[PDB]
Amino acid sequence: AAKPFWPSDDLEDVVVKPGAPVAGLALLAPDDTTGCLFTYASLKEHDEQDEEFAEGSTVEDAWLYGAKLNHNGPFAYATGNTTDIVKGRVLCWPAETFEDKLEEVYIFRKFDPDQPQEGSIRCSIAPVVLRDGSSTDAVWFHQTPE
Repeated sequence: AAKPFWPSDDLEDVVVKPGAPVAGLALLAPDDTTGCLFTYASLKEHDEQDEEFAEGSTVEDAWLYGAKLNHNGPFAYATGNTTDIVKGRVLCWPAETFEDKLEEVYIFRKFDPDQPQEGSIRCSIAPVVLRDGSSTDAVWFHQTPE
């Protein structure tokens, strides 16, 4: 100890206290009451079929227009082509629960990328189209060939 590492600032300004604001993704607005995840192809194995992850959701079919698969790796990416369609499932949770689910799957997908060559794995919000033709905003994961 001694003189080294003794703070020249006020001790009160330097001692860390419980309850600081923690980092997070926080993808929802303060308005949003629901959050949804769009899953597809082999990603459904975890997102839909893992009982402890998918628990508490509502789930229905949905289509993502303008996206297509990478040739390797499990992810799609956005092309903007009207007839490129990724069919999948949208899982929805109350907003507070969704924030935890989204972080959990974000960590799960990005811990050990199978094909780091096909780009970086990210997620964003896109409208997905439900059976009745209505749309709902959902988070989806993608790996853009760049």
